[PDB]
Amino acid sequence: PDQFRAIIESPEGAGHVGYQYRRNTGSTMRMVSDVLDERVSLWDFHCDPSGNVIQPGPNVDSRQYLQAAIDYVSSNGGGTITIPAGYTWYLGSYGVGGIAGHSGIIQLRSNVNLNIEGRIHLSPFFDLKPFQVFVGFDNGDPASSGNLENCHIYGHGVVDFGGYEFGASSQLRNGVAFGRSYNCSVTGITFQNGDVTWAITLGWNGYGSNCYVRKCRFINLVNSSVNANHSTVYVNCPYSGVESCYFSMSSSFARNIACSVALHQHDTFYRGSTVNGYCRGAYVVMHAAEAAGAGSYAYNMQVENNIAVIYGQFVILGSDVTATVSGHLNDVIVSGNIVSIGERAAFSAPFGAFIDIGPDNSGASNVQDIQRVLVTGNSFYAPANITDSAAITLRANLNGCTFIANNFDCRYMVYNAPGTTSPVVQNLVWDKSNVIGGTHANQRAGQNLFDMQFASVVNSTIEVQLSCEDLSMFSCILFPASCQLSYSKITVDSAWTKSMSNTAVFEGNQQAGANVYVSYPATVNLTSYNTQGAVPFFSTDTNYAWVTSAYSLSINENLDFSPPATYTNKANGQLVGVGYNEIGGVRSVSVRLMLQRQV
Amino acid sequence: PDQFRAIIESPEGAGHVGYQYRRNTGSTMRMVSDVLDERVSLWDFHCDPSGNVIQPGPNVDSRQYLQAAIDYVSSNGGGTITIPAGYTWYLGSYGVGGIAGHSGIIQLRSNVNLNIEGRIHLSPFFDLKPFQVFVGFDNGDPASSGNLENCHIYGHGVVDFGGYEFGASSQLRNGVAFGRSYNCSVTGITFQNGDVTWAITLGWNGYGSNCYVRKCRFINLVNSSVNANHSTVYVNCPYSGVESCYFSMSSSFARNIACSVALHQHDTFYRGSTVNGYCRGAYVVMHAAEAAGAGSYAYNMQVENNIAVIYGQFVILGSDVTATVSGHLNDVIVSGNIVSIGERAAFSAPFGAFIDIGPDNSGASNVQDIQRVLVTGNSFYAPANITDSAAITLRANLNGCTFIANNFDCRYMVYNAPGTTSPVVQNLVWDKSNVIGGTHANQRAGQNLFDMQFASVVNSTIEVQLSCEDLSMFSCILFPASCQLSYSKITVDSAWTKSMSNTAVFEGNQQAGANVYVSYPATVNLTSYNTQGAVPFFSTDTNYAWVTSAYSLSINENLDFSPPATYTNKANGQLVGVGYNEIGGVRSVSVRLMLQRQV
Amino acid sequence: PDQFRAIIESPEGAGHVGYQYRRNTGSTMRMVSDVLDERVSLWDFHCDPSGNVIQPGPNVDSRQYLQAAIDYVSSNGGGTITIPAGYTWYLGSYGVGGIAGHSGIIQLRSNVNLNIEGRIHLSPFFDLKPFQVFVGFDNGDPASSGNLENCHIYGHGVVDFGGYEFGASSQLRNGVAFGRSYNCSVTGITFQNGDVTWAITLGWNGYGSNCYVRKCRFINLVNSSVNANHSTVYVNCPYSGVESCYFSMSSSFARNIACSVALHQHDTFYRGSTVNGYCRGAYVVMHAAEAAGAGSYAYNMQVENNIAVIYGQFVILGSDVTATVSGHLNDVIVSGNIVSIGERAAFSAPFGAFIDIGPDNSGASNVQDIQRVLVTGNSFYAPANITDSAAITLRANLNGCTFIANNFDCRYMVYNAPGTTSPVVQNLVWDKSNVIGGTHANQRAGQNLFDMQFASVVNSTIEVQLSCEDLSMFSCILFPASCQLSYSKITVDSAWTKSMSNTAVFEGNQQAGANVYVSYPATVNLTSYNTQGAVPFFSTDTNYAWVTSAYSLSINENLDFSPPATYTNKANGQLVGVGYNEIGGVRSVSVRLMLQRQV
Ligand SMILES: CC(=O)N[C@@H]1[C@@H](O[C@H]2O[C@H](CO)[C@H](O[C@H]3O[C@H](CO[C@@H]4O[C@@H](C)[C@H](O)[C@@H](O)[C@H]4O)[C@@H](O)[C@H](O)[C@H]3O)[C@H](O[C@@H]3O[C@H](CO)[C@@H](O)[C@H](O)[C@H]3NC(C)=O)[C@H]2O)[C@H](O)[C@@H](CO)O[C@@H]1O
Ligand SMILES: CC(=O)N[C@@H]1[C@@H](O[C@H]2O[C@H](CO)[C@H](O[C@H]3O[C@H](CO[C@@H]4O[C@@H](C)[C@H](O)[C@@H](O)[C@H]4O)[C@@H](O)[C@H](O)[C@H]3O)[C@H](O[C@@H]3O[C@H](CO)[C@@H](O)[C@H](O)[C@H]3NC(C)=O)[C@H]2O)[C@H](O)[C@@H](CO)O[C@@H]1O
Ligand SMILES: CC(=O)N[C@@H]1[C@@H](O[C@H]2O[C@H](CO)[C@H](O[C@H]3O[C@H](CO[C@@H]4O[C@@H](C)[C@H](O)[C@@H](O)[C@H]4O)[C@@H](O)[C@H](O)[C@H]3O)[C@H](O[C@@H]3O[C@H](CO)[C@@H](O)[C@H](O)[C@H]3NC(C)=O)[C@H]2O)[C@H](O)[C@@H](CO)O[C@@H]1O
Ligand code: NA
Ligand code: NA
Ligand code: NA
Ligand code: NA
Ligand code: NA
Ligand code: NA
Ligand code: NA
Ligand code: NA
Ligand code: NA
Repeated sequence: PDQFRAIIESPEGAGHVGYQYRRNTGSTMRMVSDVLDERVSLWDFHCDPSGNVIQPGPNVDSRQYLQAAIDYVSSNGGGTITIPAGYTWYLGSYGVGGIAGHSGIIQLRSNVNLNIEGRIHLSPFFDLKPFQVFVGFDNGDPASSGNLENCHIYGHGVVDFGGYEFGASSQLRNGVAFGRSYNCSVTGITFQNGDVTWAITLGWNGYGSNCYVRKCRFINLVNSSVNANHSTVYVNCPYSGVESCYFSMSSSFARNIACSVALHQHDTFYRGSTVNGYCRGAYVVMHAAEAAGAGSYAYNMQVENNIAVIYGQFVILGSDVTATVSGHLNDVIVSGNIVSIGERAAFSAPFGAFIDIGPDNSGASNVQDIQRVLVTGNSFYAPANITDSAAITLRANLNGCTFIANNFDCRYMVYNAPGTTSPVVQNLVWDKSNVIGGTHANQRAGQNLFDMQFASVVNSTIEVQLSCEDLSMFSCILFPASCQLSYSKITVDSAWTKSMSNTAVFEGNQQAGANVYVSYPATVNLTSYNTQGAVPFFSTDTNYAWVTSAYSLSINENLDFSPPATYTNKANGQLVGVGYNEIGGVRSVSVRLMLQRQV
Repeated sequence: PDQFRAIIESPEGAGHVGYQYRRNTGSTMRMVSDVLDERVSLWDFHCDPSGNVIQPGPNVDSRQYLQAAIDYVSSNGGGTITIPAGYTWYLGSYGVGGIAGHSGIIQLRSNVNLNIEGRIHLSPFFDLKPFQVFVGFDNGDPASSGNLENCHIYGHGVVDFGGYEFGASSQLRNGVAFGRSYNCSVTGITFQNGDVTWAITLGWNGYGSNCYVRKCRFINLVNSSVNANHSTVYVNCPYSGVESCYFSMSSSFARNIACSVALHQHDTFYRGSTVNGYCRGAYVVMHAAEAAGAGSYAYNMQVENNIAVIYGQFVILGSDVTATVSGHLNDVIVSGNIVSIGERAAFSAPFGAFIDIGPDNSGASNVQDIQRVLVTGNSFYAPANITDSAAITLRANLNGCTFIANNFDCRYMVYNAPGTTSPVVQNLVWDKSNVIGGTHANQRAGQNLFDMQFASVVNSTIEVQLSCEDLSMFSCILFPASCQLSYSKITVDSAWTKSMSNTAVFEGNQQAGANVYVSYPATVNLTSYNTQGAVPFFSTDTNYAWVTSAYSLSINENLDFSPPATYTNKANGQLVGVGYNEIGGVRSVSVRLMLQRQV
Repeated sequence: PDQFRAIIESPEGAGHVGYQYRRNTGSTMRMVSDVLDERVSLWDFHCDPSGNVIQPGPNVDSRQYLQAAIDYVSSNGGGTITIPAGYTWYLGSYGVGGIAGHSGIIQLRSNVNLNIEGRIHLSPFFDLKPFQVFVGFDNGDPASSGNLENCHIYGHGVVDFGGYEFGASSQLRNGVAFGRSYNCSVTGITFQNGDVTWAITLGWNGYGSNCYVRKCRFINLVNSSVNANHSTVYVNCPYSGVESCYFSMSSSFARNIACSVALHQHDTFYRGSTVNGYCRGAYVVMHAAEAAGAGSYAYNMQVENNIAVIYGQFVILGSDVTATVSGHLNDVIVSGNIVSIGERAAFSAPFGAFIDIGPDNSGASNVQDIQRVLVTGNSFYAPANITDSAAITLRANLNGCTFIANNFDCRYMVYNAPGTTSPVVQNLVWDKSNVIGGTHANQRAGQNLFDMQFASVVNSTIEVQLSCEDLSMFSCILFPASCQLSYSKITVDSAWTKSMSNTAVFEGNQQAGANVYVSYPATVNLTSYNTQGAVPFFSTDTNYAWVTSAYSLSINENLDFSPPATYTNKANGQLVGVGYNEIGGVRSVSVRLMLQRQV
């Protein structure tokens, strides 16, 4: 009797109230508390020392309560803790132990999922300070850290970084660091209102597997001139990636420092996402410094079906070395992306590009080992005023990259700044199916469409096809004398080129090379002998010693004679062909020819 | 004592039964009611005025109860209401207030999600009437409406529209109208058994952001001749889209009126979906009338990796104007789609096409501003009998569209009906890597494969490559005299063309234009002079004044002489070349030549 | 009083404790048990005959309890049963009734979902025995089976097959067989640690619709030499597919027997997945034996945007016949995939290929009807030592396949073993935009890059373009005399071919065919007449009767004369052209020419 009322009102009371599911006589005879025990929320730990629930709010630090919840569920082999809807849960202090070395707030634990339906907000304790909100490392030294496995963060909720600026450029800030992370994911969450280094990082220097970010939103996560660098997701473990996410920034500083994604280990991907307001789209890089967990090669790298408005470069490739490890990047695919450089002044942000072959972080351009890249079926656009826009900026050594069936509408097709680096280039393949747009027609005074500012080019193919005129350009393709060129194929289709003074330019006469295969239009003056009948025409200039055949691209306005349709050369570098004089006389004509060498 | 039993049996009783999670002494001391209060379902509001639960069913109108649930959860800052499995919840009356102007049933509210696990069915009250089942507007005038934010509808449940036909063509019917919608989504739901205008609409005239439809099914949603028009999803806000959905119709009327998706604002996408039984795949359109919320430009438009069997056109492009706004469409990508026209009689449904450049809703063809479109890596097929099948129907002004590396197997490649509209065409690029299939070989009597029925063509490229013979076709490409052609490149590869009478046809001799670059095969009769030795051959006809070079595509069956391998022209329009007479005599030959102009 | 305490402690007690949601006076007056009844878990059925809960574990067989749960929820129109986190639930006996014919453990039922958050593990009762863990058939004969509808398995949980090997090769093992399955799915689950035939199968011989596998992981599911054959997912119903899954194997035996996916009915897809350690990627096949439910045609088949490291073939196409049904495969797309053959010895696994046109299961190569396939925008790589690597192994009759804008870097481009099958080939299209990599340069002694070991080839296109030299290869393309060739286009671009002895080889002189269109480089010796002036040069050999024109690909080192730029032929099979002797004399030269026929 008295026993009973007291029991019922006690914390043990629910364990004395019987329950059987749907009154089914074959079901377990349970107590109410057993069924309530099948789920868990923050409210089950958000209490004072006497067990009284505490309401969250700006003046309550929820950190210790959420940790206690995580720790406890961990102790039972895992489960999912709900962070309730209709409330904002503030975090107001650093965590302790292994995550202190990472400016950690909350420590994640294996098999313990968080279903965030409400909002998590940082309190002003964190203003001008570093922080990493959720950390999966269990040791201040990641090398001595245990793993995080089977940890999923998901829901319709929000992580809000409080708007606080960085205090010093050297500080780091993160949303979720999974650590040495295996089968972990973030799904559905909005990260917003911050000045951070990363929102999410996956893995640690190759350690980890099967980590993903899906259907998340990242909004306004750079806000200050102090922020040194930002990559919204960093993928540092294999068999991991980003899909169907939304990234947006409005800060000016984001246009110069912020990237959406870094893919830094093999078998990783970035797909189906939309980006606006960022400097960069994705890094695809093998850092030798990060090669411990999964080898020294980044391969099976996929960037596909994204939409981007960026201010700098869409995809940036790299590889580098340490004293004892060499990083390699190969087997990459970039496909189906629709990208534009946003409205901006020329040179007002980092040099606009669809692909950038960038130097290492110390600026070295002679360490890279990048090859077997396929860039196909993408579109790129930059507004006509943006002088600093290229399909590819090729600024460090390149061991191969293949372009097929893209549509590039920008200032340059291939570019590298003269004076600067002199890359060694092998296996650069630009197929004829790359369509060159006309937005920048008439803007190219002084400029070469393909500006080949390299140390050397080998085993390469550039097949130039225009789709409209641009008589402002100096040349379609130019090689400076300092660039060696061998075992290559270089062609300029004649369409829309009849009025161009220069089409292809070889400043060191490199097209004469034994295994250079070239064709391009040129104007040539010829003079014939006076013989009636079949009669030779010869070029007045003697700079065609390399030419294997030429043919006419001009009509013949004459009745009494015709120049040759086709020409060979002579040892003195003249062209020669056999035309026809109906009546005799020395002829003199100026004709547009297709010059060919070994093609 | 008496107090206590009564309390326990009262509605407050659960608030007197103590609970502490898993008997953990560090957990909150709560009451059973607190834990039950962490979730909510329709059953918590589906009661009579005395609080007694009401069972749902065909004779119960669940609308007021579901609204009360929504309203209440809204009052606490949101949450997710479950619509329970194992029941069908019928709706049987219109809602009241702001949604009445939209024939609204239920009003959605911000942060209030619906987890539909059971079924929602419309009662016959709605037969022959308009309706919009869930509405996110809060005002009858959308312009005066507040926003809907953070509203997600998801689950394994079903919205069933009762099979009822439309009462009048002018009526509108919708499943979910999110309104001025920000971070809202539908995931997992089946919409079925109706005659509706749309299943889901996202945004309002550019207002909204981050709205998505994912893994939903839309089955049999047009059923009558009354239905004026149908678009299963309409995307009217930016940074939004449709992915991994399934659309199917079985009605004949669907084959003539129904589209799966309309993408009508920037940064929107349609991906990874399967469509069957529809007239159309997707509209990609900027209506000037819809430009208020997000500007007058639709850009970053993506249709990718879909599978479709349709009866009309797969992708339809458009832009139009109002008295004060002009709509523009640019930066579109259409890629990876596999599409076919379903089995049907020729002309039995709207003209079959992979891409359609359509006029505005009033039929105007001189208002459009469509450019920077990339169509790449798609397949298209129509059965051999379907005369009305084209890769592109180009029926209104076009400012650019690029085709690369597609496989088109239908009746026409480029088409527009003669007599009808006369589009102004710029920057139409058909790369040589488009593979033209052979299904319609032998069906093309009287027909031009590329039928260029335009006012004019400029800055365009058509590179024709056959992969099999079709000697039934009148020509590979024809330009009527009314079509101007300038600054263009038009080529017909010779393969499978040796027996064609006409390859390329320029009915106004437009290929003579100063900046027209063309090549195609032709048969030419020549006659030589009688001279032994090097000897000229000249064409008998004088219609080659435009030709810059030609070369032989025929073997020489003669021993005693050979015609020229290559030819130029003469001012009188003859071709001329130098052959060789081993023995003298006037020769007369008929030879297949590749005619070239400026290429 | 005494009544009351006893009631409260009874299993009916929760039904006597009142509850009203959030104390809202407008909410339903319910009892605690009603709210608890909104959810259900295994714990509600995992009890002994007296209703006492039983803890799971290795010595407890949970099968009967889970079945009872399923059966009961089925009886109420469905719902979702949770399999709780933090526990491993072992299965230790076969089920009974309709699923016994399928070695069934658990029987799935319509509208009854499983949310697996914990782990399901097979007990050693199943060692060396067949089993199918979840079965949706309700009859031992699938033909007499009812349907399974609206059944979803999802969660962060795990199905673990216990590591047990197969007992005999003839046994079958499966994870989830949905049966005649309509709107069923598996999402999020890890399947691991087994030796099984399939992890998941969808549909039955065409019966079923809208079945999907998404975000699942399949890890180490083949482990023994006994395992006859493995396909991780088998898709045997239309409008179904696999997306965003992860497949990995470590067994040697997997490298020879295991495929990730079989797509075997129309409108099916495989996308966005990562594969490692498998022999094969996907089968795309129409078995006549499986044509009952959805017709005899597999069409709208999509393999897109996958990443794979395999040891055999990536995509395998097929179709076959029975006494009364003929299977057809058409309208396929393979796009955006990045694939490599993993490190292995030559010939150590089945012949490496990106695409394989395979014979039927009995080895027949003359039954297939495969056409309208598009292979575009993929990358493929095999290490240089793997002799048995091809872009396409074409081993059975082919009615069409189109390749555009791929990047293939392996030993062969087109291959079939000589001696073996002699396929009939139609409509094989290899566009010039396929980039041929250089990894295998110098490895090709004795080998033809395109080895055309067929009965016949018709309506085909091979446009060979090299991007680097490989002087080790015997030829770029070879046709044996036994292969007929007609109505085809075969071209070898000259770049990187100047030093090749053979470019294209027609061992039966098939290039002479009336409708064969060919061009390739050759070296030709010529001798002139002694005449000063315009002078003929003629070839010394007489094997050019088929040549329509040739032109020089060599420079002219002479001052006193030049050979012809262009050549025709003569009836005796000599080439002839008109050059120029500045001074007279018989000349003799050896020149590299582009030989052309009808192009
Ligand atoms: C913002 C960004 O990612 N930018 C990349 C650039 O990345 C390099 O520079 C960034 C600058 O923020 C990182 O370097 C900073 O952080 C590392 C790591 O922090 C330490 O280790 C982590 C595990 C721990 O939690 C922290 O408390 C720190 O102790 C510092 O070592 C370094 O001094 C500092 O400048 C980035 O480092 C990588 O970060 C990822 C994600 O957290 C880790 O998984 C890696 O271990 C770590 N790498 C290294 C080498 O330490 C630098 O790699 C790229 O180099 C460039 C090419 O893609 O693109 C962007 O600019
Ligand atoms: C079915 C379809 O979408 N077809 C498109 C076509 O769309 C135009 O025609 C359809 C015909 O159904 C729509 O026009 C009808 O509906 C509008 C909107 O209804 C009113 O406003 C909404 C907000 C409110 O809830 C309703 O109660 C109404 O008050 C009517 O104004 C119009 O008279 C009527 O014919 C479609 O209108 C658009 O609908 C979307 C989705 O609901 C709204 O977000 C837009 O505001 C509204 N646009 C306009 C201009 O009002 C018409 O745009 C396309 O034009 C064509 C090209 O893609 O393809 C299909 O045929
Ligand atoms: C592993 C794999 O799928 N390999 C494919 C290959 O498939 C053929 O061979 C496999 C070998 O395992 C299957 O054949 C075996 O299984 C069938 C089906 O089992 C019976 O029916 C099912 C419904 C029931 O549950 C079981 O108890 C059995 O009664 C046996 O009939 C056959 O004797 C046995 O060798 C595969 O059969 C298909 O399996 C799918 C998935 O379960 C079913 O939906 C189909 O009905 C069944 N097909 C047939 C014809 O019975 C065989 O098709 C492919 O042929 C090949 C080309 O893609 O690739 C792989 O090698
Ligand atoms: Na640190
Ligand atoms: Na490549
Ligand atoms: Na140099
Ligand atoms: Na209205
Ligand atoms: Na374009
Ligand atoms: Na005109
Ligand atoms: Na069986
Ligand atoms: Na094809
Ligand atoms: Na033969």
